[PDB]
Amino acid sequence: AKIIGGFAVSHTPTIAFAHDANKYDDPVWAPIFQGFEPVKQWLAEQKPDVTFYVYNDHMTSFFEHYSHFALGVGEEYSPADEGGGQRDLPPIKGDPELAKHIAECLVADEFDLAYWQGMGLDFGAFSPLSVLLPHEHGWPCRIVPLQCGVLQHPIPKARRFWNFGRSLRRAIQSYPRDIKVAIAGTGGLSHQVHGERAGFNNTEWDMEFMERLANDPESLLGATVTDLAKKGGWEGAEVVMWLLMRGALSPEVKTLHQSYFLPSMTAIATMLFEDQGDAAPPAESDEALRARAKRELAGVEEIEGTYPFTIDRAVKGFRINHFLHRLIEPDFRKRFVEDPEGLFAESDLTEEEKSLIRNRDWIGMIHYGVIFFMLEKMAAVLGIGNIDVYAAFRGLSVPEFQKTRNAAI
Amino acid sequence: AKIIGGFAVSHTPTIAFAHDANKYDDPVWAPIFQGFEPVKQWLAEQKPDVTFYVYNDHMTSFFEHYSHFALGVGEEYSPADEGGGQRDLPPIKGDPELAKHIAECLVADEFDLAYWQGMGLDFGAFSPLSVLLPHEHGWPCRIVPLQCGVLQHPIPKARRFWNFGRSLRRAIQSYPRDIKVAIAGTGGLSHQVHGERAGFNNTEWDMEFMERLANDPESLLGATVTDLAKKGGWEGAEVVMWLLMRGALSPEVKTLHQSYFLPSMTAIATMLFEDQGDAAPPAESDEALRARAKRELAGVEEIEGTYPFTIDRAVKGFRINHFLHRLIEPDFRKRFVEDPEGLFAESDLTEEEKSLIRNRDWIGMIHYGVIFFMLEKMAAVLGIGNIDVYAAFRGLSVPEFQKTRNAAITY
Ligand SMILES: O=C(O)c1cc(O)c(O)c(O)c1
Ligand SMILES: O=C(O)c1cc(O)c(O)c(O)c1
Ligand SMILES: [Fe+2]
Ligand SMILES: [Fe+2]
Repeated sequence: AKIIGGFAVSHTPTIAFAHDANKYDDPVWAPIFQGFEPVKQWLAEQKPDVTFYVYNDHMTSFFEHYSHFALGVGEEYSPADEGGGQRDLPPIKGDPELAKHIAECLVADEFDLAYWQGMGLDFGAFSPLSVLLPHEHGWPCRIVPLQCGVLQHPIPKARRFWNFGRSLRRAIQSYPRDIKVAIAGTGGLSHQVHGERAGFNNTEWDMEFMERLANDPESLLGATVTDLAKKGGWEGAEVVMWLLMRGALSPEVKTLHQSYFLPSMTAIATMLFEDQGDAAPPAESDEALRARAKRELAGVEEIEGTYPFTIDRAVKGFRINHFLHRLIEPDFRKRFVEDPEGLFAESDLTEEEKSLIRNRDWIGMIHYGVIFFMLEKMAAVLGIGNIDVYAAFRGLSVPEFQKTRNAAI
Repeated sequence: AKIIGGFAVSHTPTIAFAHDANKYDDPVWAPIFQGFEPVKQWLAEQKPDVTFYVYNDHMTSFFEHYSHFALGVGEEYSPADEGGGQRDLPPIKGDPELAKHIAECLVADEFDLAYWQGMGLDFGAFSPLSVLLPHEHGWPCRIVPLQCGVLQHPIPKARRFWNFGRSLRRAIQSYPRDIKVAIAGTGGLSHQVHGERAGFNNTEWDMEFMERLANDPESLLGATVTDLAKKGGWEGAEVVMWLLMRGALSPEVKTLHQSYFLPSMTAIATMLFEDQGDAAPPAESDEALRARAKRELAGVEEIEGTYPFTIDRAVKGFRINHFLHRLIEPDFRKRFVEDPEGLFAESDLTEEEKSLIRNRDWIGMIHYGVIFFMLEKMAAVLGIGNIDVYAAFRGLSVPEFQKTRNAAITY
């Protein structure tokens, strides 16, 4: 519930490559890693419990279904295979409870979201995190990733990215736990990596952008995609993600550190911001925002025999739901019927999860967090009509359930 | 550019079952199919060019990544395998041009979207569509699907679905083409298909909801998920999709038809709404809306050597982007290096597309509609540094291009 501050850093994959190759005293790379140092120190000293991490996926985990604001709600994240195998880094833990609270708040404020679990984080995340945080066996903090669809136009306007951050601030502050949260905005600065214009940079615009983001961020909010692409290059226009992070910080921040280097394609820049707290009370109190974020499902627990599929339940039921979802694949479902045990022994299912499936325990799976539409698939594959499932839910014989209907179908 | 009207219809998979199992003379189902006939007849007579189709996917094509408003921008859609194999139905054609226009207007109005291509439509689409439209060889109209994330809470508020509809109305009207567009809201009405409460229905609420939706829809906009699940069953609360559709129509509509049947788990309902056009001119003219939708990329064409990855480009490059995306799979990329010609023959790639990859024609791929991030994967798989790709883009040798860099470095 306390925002300690925020940081901005480029996420170009070269940072990771330079790290993995130990170019720490290379004449080109030495002052660059030195640029990351104050951010690295601040993080080790401040010890945030969670980093809210704003990034974009580079057509790896997001392609055929490509969303604007994709909130990671899952228990943990591994490095994505980008075509060269997964980087050797430990998984980083997520925060389902914080992510759900944020989703509730952001939807109440009429932002439209996507929710995701299980997919890998590409270089947009693990390039800068691997240089910012020590990771021998695990990571020093949890993450809540926000993957932003900045690559397929139209994308949200600059002012929308900013307004998301403003609502995000209130969301994090109203979270009823005494934790410390840092916000990260990544990508940028100037660059262009496609077409005959590949290699464009604008150091002059970069410095201006940094200054304005720090000290007058509102003056950036009228910039169009054309403006940002003209000034910073096509891919450099991803800096709207910095705006989102900056919007989540206090209107006035202190700049603890800032650096800038351009050795090759991308302006590798870093900024560190110390949150100053609120200069005045927010328009709506923490207690009031909490009540408002809960109003949609207020009193839902008074509906008996009902198990609303909320984010917490989706996380709880994720392994078993993911498993049953695979029944839409011809080979998997053939195996489910002929050799279920061989399929179980290969899975990551708990013994209890296997047991629920083997027993065809319909109501138990619902209690546990399986969504009905996965059971529907399971029933179909096993030759079991939906009527059987409903009868089990109700504790009735098939005919006695059928009696509650107007016609037996 | 002309909204002729809209229909509301249940999407329960049981409609497809009865249809496929040929049940038009069965005593239970015959009257039900007769309930669909006024909507079927109106579609056949009115001949919309496109139906804007509002539905939800039932954890089939949308699961690990689950979005609120998922707009289908692609060229065609096939039935999804839902665990029983693909229903035997032909592909239905999309409308990428109208989809792109709609996206531009909606983002300008600050709705946050998802774009998708190539994935199957589950029963949410093909159940009612198969009874409403003839399809033995092909479909009579195009579709623009909008898959709504109604299953994983928090979901957008009722008023948000309605405001989406209001903005969608203007988006379709301002589309500079002389076409007829029908709007479909699907799902509902009362039902609950999970838990000890499974089997719940509420016919009185169903009728009142429909009457209010037809004649006073703004009286519904303060309904919470709890209100809607209490009155209509947990899954019955998806009727916010009906609201979105209703939001897209004239403030006054003529309700040509209403039917209602409850044989089993789901209140099977139909409504046909004739659009009454606009009583007064819109708050913002069509001309002004077109310009505002275009103002984010206004003047981007002045930027040389640049190829904005817009929806039209994402559609054009879809097959080749999708192919090169698969390089993230260990088995596919080993095959790419070891037997590319074999991989090509099994693919759906046109010869133009295969040739581009075969020649490692980097700039030609960018011109074609391949996004750089797919070429980055291809380069890496073949052991080529990004530096060679960039030099190829600039029409320079590696050494020549390196000179433009402050430091000539390796990666
Ligand atoms: O090859 C590079 O320097 C490079 C590759 C990327 O994918 C990227 O996003 C970037 O900013 C730079
Ligand atoms: O077995 C059923 O009647 C059934 C199954 C579904 O997946 C569904 O959405 C529905 O409204 C009814
Ligand atoms: Fe990026
Ligand atoms: Fe549905």
